[PDB]
Amino acid sequence: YRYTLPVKAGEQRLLGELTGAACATLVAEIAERHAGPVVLIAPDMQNALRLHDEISQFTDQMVMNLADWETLPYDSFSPHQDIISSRLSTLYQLPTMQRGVLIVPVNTLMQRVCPHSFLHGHALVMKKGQRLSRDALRTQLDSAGYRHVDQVMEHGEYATRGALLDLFPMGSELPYRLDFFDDEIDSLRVFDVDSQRTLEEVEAINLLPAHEFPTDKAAIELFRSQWRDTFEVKRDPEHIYQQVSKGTLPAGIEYWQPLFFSEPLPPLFSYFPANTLLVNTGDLETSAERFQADTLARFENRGVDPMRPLLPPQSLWLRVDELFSELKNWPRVQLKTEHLPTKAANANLGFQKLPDLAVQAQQKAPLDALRKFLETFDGPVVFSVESEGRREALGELLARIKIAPQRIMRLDEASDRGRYLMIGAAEHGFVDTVRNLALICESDLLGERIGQPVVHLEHGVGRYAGMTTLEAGGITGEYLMLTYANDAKLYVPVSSLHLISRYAGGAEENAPLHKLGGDAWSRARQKAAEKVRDVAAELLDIYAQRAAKEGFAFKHDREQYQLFCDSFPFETTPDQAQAINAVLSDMCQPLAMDRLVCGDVGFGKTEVAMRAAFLAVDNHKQVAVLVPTTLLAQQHYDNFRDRFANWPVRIEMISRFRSAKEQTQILAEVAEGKIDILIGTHKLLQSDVKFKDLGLLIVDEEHRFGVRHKERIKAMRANVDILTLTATPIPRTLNMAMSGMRDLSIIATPPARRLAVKTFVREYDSMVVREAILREILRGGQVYYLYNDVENIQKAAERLAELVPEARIAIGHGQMRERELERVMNDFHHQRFNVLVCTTIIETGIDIPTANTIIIERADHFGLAQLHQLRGRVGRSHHQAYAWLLTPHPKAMTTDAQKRLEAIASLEDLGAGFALATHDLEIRGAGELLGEEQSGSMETIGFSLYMELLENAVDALKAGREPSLEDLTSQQTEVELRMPSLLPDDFIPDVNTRLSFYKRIASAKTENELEEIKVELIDRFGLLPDPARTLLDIARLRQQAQKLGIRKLEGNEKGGVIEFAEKNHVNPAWLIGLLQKQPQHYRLDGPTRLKFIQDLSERKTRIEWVRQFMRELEENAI
DNA sequence: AGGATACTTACAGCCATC
DNA sequence: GATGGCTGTAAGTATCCT
Repeated sequence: YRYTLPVKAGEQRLLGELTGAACATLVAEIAERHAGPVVLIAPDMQNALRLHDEISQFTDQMVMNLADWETLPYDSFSPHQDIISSRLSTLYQLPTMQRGVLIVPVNTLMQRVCPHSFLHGHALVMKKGQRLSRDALRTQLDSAGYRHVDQVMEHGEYATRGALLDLFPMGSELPYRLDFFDDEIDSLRVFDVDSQRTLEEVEAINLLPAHEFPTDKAAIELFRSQWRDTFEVKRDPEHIYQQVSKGTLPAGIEYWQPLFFSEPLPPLFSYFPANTLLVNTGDLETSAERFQADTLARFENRGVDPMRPLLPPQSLWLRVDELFSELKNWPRVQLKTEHLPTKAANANLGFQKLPDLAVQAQQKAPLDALRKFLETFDGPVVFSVESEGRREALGELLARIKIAPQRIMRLDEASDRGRYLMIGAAEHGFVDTVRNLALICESDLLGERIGQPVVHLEHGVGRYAGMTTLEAGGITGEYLMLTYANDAKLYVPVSSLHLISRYAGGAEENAPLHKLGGDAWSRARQKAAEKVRDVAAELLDIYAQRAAKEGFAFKHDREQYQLFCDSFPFETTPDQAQAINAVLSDMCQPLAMDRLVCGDVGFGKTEVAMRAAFLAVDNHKQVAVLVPTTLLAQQHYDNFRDRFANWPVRIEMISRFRSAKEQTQILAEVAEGKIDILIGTHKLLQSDVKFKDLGLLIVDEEHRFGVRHKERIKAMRANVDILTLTATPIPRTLNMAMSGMRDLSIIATPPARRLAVKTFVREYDSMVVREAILREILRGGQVYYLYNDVENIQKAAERLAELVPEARIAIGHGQMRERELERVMNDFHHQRFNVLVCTTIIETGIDIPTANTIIIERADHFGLAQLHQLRGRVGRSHHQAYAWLLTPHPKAMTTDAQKRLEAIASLEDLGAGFALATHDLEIRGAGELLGEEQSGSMETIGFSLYMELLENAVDALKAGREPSLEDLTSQQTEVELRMPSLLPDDFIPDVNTRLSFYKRIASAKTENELEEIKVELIDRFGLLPDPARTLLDIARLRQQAQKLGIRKLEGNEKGGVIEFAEKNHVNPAWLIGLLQKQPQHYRLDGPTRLKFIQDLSERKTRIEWVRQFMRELEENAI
């Protein structure tokens, strides 16, 4: 209490001296101190996006928010089905709600409603409890706007089997199976279609109006009449209005739906109950005014297309004048974080500033800063948790100060200096005086940041069996089961794992066996040494000769760079920042240019090198590429001169239009040298390609041709250098030379449009293809289709256009006029033809934004570079993405098809191992003699050892002690404590999950590694009990002791022994000190080892001793 | 052991420019 | 009025090819 709120309309009980989520959860409380529901401003999306969970921490009640359109005013990108399902779900609960809250930003409120006319266009939620017809239902669905298919994935379609028919609901993300029985229906079930399983049995079904707008024949004809009432157009058939007057659907057409009726729909102030109330933040007025400014900017500057009516934004949407004038109807919460003038409306709530929270790892007790503050104030610390692992970590590092809060879920009651905790997710916090405490965590302190063969060093080559629980010699054992010689049964220490690798070879015989230790399996080391001789000598001459290659000085003037680079409208993934900064450091480095990269022809992963175009200015030198086509060539050209426009930018190219007149211009530019760039052609290279001042070059995909052109560009480097890559290189044998010949910047952004990618394969059929079409054509999507470009491609087109009598498939014929294909590319820019396809080497180069799908037609007549090139030319941003394939029957198709099918199964994502996917395929493409002698060996013995001999060869090349140490006879420190302790099967049955955990574990060596894996496993899989925590403390003592190099431990409460490091940082002062202090718990075995004795009853006692004494030893014994 | 088949310069016709 | 020129067929070639 002691604080009030407005109770009439236009009553601004304004608020000052405020805070972040503090005042947010405050107004949550005032939601408790309020009649019904309320709403608020959002200055932007991300703010409330965080803030949802921020208050959800400290609030019993509920709140959600709409989804923003995510398009832009007079853009062309179109919104999603899912956001709009969220929006309806958010709005039509208004007339249903009594308490709880919703939210919205300053922007989507100005957008005018597609109102309850939709809702009032019922139906709505229903059940099976009726003598109910489904023909009638589907009639109400075309009233709603769903349709028929054989299989459906999104809203707007459905499919029957027999007579039972199924669909996708909107308000629920689930798919549903619908359970028809002759009006004697009994059940109704949730279903997932990548599951192909019926899942969760429901009471009811939200049969809301099932589109963005329900649009039937008359609705359509009056949209048509409506445009005709506004303005008039031509009879040209690929006008968007004319097109949809043909009963059709492009993407951004939604943008005219708000002009469906004269009666406008100002914001949703119209809808709420009288009690509901408003909120300020930042500047609604200025945000809105600049919103207007940019919308109308976009209007006039983009008000240029003839086939696209740009429209009166005041007619479309609304303005601040009438917006504040309506919301006069209700009062608000006027909030800003500051002390203010004196007015009875004002609050000036008693919040103050947190202190500075610098804690530098360099120091001794930089931690204490808080602690020294603690005694000086009554403030409890019931503060944020972000996770269960965060609870664990933060508690243990609160034992670094000898405090341990008892997590209190409630908010303000806690004691003066009450030490408790709860969940949080914010960053910035403050101080209070009305409640004399703070709201902080480490954020403000420091912020953040299977049917398997297998190969194994010590004992050979084997295969999967699982894992052998057991009672070890007085303690538990849980070991791995490996299968080799004579049913070699191997129970294996899981702690081993790091010393084992995958099958790492080809399926023929590359895990033959091992029998008796000292044998060929250890001459694995011999051949590691011979690789370390020959190919390391190759590397030696390489980085002797390829390394130096000096260059020039390249002073930055960053200001003009990022003047020119602010325009990048993919607000970057910072890994891209790693990429640019490393490569420009190589640039600014006056030495050899080299950096190897792999990504996608997928946009984003294609253009960042063009930032070096800026670097190709100040030097005032030349660059180029061989775009193997002309199509991508002018694509590049266009986006360059757009991005790179208003300053001395001058390029022409080479095309397939290369007349003698073109060629004269080529002379003109290349012998001018002023001109910036050239862009290649199939017949570019051995032409005497002319340069005066050549900075550098980039290029990709020499695949089916020889490296003829690679050595020939080796001829094209007169006192100058290169900087190239490929998106889909070969086996990295040459690129692993580049791990030694050319460093790598293979960052290529996984994130920033990680979107749905639906890629499958099915048999030859008209109707299934047609189904794919009827998925993509609904906004003018796209697939692509193939042919030999030899036989009757036109009749392919004929059949296709025939099966789709309604659409416009174009002439996708390769080897016709560059003129004609250029027109075709214009239609790709425009899509006069809503559809077109593309086939072979001289056709297929790049992925398009507006496209969404592709299909394959002869993966029975296919090939190697076919796969590995089609993999690059697929992409889409911020919508669903798709693909399918065609097959004849695998009865007909051969091994090769099945190799590619194994590939297909191995297509899931660009996750951690897309490259590993390509690699196992290239084991399926087993014919490498790249590492010629090395190939058979590393296959037989494992590319594990390839990496091993790589590192040893490299480090000992620079150290010159090359042939063999390997730590192969010994590379691991050892430990035991007599702990019945291991991974529990409580959480998971799958053992390959456990293998994964052992992967991250035995691989891990660092505090961040282990704590991060801890947080992962605990939050995903709850507070898993003690023993694996003991395994992790074992991992940490391994971290310390093997950074030190200790040899062995065996432990127990009977005592134990240690083979201490014979080679560490010793200084025996502590040894004679503990002699004088303790002979029992320190009885040194000779000068040699160290037997010890403890009555440490509980394993907690054991580890506590172990921890404190490793710390003691860190201070002393080293 | 090539070999079906995918990139390229030259030969040469028919009619376009002056 | 005469070339020539600009496309098309095809030989040499050198990439698709399992």
